[PDB]
Amino acid sequence: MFRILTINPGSTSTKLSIFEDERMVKMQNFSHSPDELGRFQKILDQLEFREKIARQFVEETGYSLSSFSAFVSRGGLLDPIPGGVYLVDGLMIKTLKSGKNGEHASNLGAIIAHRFSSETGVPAYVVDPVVVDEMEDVARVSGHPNYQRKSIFHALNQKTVAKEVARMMNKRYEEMNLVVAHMGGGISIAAHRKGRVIDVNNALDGDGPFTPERSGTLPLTQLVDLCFSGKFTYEEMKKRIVGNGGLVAYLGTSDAREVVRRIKQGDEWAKRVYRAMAYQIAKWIGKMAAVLKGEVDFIVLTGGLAHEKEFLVPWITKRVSFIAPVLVFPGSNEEKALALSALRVLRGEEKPKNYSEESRRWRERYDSYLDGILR
Amino acid sequence: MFRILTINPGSTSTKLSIFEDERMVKMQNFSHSPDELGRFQKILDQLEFREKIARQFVEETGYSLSSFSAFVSRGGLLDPIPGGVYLVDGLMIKTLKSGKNGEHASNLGAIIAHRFSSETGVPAYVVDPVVVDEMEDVARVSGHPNYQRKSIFHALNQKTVAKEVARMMNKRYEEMNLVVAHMGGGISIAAHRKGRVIDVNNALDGDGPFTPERSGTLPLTQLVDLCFSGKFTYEEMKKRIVGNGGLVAYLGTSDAREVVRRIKQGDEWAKRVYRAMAYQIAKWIGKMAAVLKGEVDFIVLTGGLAHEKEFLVPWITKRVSFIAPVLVFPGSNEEKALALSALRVLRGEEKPKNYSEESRRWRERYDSYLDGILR
Ligand SMILES: Nc1ncnc2c1ncn2[C@@H]1O[C@H](COP(=O)(O)OP(=O)(O)CP(=O)(O)O)[C@@H](O)[C@H]1O
Ligand SMILES: Nc1ncnc2c1ncn2[C@@H]1O[C@H](COP(=O)(O)OP(=O)(O)CP(=O)(O)O)[C@@H](O)[C@H]1O
Ligand code: NA
Ligand code: NA
Repeated sequence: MFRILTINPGSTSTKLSIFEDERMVKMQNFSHSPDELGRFQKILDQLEFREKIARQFVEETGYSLSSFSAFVSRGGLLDPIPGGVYLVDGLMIKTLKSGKNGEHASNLGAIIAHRFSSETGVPAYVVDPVVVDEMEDVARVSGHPNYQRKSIFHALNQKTVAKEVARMMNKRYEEMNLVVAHMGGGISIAAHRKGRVIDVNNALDGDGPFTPERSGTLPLTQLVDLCFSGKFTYEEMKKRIVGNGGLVAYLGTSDAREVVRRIKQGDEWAKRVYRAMAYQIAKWIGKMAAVLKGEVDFIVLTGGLAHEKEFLVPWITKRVSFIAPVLVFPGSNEEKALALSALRVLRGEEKPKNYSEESRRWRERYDSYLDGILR
Repeated sequence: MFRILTINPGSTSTKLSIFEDERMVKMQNFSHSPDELGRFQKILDQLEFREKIARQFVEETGYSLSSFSAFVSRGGLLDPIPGGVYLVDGLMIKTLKSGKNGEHASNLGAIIAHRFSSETGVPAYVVDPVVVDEMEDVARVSGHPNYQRKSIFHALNQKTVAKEVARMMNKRYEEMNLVVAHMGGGISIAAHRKGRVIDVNNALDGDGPFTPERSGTLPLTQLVDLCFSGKFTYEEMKKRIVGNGGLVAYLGTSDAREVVRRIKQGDEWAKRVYRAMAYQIAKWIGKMAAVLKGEVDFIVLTGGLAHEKEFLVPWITKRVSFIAPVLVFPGSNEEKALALSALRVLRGEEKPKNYSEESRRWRERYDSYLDGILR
């Protein structure tokens, strides 16, 4: 019986849970109000504030941090790496604290687990960071030398549902081909070729179909124009990619249930914009089908939007069932996903990756690719 | 027997030809050197220069402009309109001369035909302008209210090959479903649903797969960043979408035959970038397949790149034949295409559209769509 602690720091919340083997024994979401949050200049300044909530969470359990077998955290903005469960080390910490790859609340998670680790000797891990990158070189070329397509998406949910589909039919994730569509506030559509995400859109940076809250890919010219059109507000213009865009920008809401209600009342602009979102998701799924050369076992719809079975799901299904049957796996459980990955490691069913080495192996391969600087 | 004159003004050249029914009797390309061309401030200033070449072309024929039955020109940057053959009228001229929709050498063609028309009484037409737009509303939504997907591509070649495929099997263009891929210096991939191009990428404005000379769609964030990174050269940064991008930017050449030669010599970066271009064309064809809900009769590869049957064509075919069989229709004949469209009209096999009315009908429909300004 292994007792595990999962750490999941988000932009506006902090989720923690305790697992005893595969059974969850405690979980609590600690939301943070804009007020309470704006009290910090840089994101790193929240470090002690959030650690305090975690120590407190275990504290009022009667258990001590040394009674745990592992501490597991959501990855963060680490350098590109293959999927898997990594041991938190010195290089990871240095990178996270220096925000060399950007600052994000999720970076605090690994740091927090590491300290819990230095005080108890218990192992700390991070699994499937948002920077998981397992794509093929051909997918990196963008059309212009000083631009690269990068793999930045909800890799944890992707990998997790893919393995769930396999396990459901007692097959191996490694022997299938899938098109998995994670449709939440962010939308990533990935091509899984034999356990490897060979191509996917850069969801986190706003590339792809538009979402309930993001605008997704936008017209090039019209952009470079409205770019320096005086309307320049590096911030304002920058929030139209991850904050103020998509359904919320057209209908004034990012709640699908609200939008479906309107469609049932005869709202035509609402239905036209919602239908356009499904239309885009379908197109991208088509892109990924072409990536797999048509060899697709299943198309999987997952994420919050997969719950909407009256319009969205049926619309997508009609357009893409010619590629492969459609399977719906609604939602996503980050806590359970992280704890199980740590259990597999503790049970010796999976080998822990070493971020340090693993990062070098990746950069070495990427650097050989990047050697296109030869004129 | 109808004698027709075709006018085709390009960025750096001017092509004219004379058809007597379906037989071509004279054609000549008048290239214009950067020197000879830079002699004009605005594009409109070339008007008299190019008209002089056309009058001269007919001049040394022994024929007079009044012996013709029609004058046909390549469309230009007119307001959005459905496909077809239009009669050149006052509204078209006003729009072209004022460059309200942008300046382009192709705008001079209609103007030149109109004058030839005012002097002889003979009818002047423009067919399938680059601004043909027959897409469905759902395809217009971009993800953000002040951005629209527009249909701007090589509509003449598109429409022409589509009808050729049909005629080849004695069927009607109006009763088929096709995915036509025009792969030249510009790459447009369009979904033809029963004679109507319901969706296609904005090729002319750099949206889509990268081409031998254009970069195509680029990463959003990385763009908005490099946008105002001091490197700002509204011009320089603007030519990385239609002039300096794509294969030419990576390999230093936009000649596919040159690139194929390198691949045969073992060049690996060359092969990797070329293969990435095919890879992208395939993905977009996948997008259009999803637009047609999988109901695709044929996938058609046309344009210059369709000539390359050693690598490009076979690579695309492998990835997309699961959608529908692939047909290769290399090149494109603009002269023959324009003259035939005028012959059909002169023979009464096709009705001439009226740009004036046709433009209103289009804007009325678009304006109802654009009424999403209701909060
Ligand atoms: N039962 C339900 N019916 C219809 N829509 C639902 C739903 N439950 C959730 N949604 C919708 O699905 C969307 C996504 O929820 P999800 O939990 O995946 O998003 P997220 O807020 O966590 C952001 P991201 O996906 O980028 O992490 C929501 O924005 C909501 O509009
Ligand atoms: N026989 C051949 N074999 C291989 N490639 C060829 C070819 N003939 C032409 N090409 C290539 O195909 C590409 C397109 O020629 P195409 O005539 O369609 O282009 P274009 O210069 O007219 C520009 P656009 O398509 O935007 O009008 C060229 O850029 C060239 O590299
Ligand atoms: Na978008
Ligand atoms: Na591109």
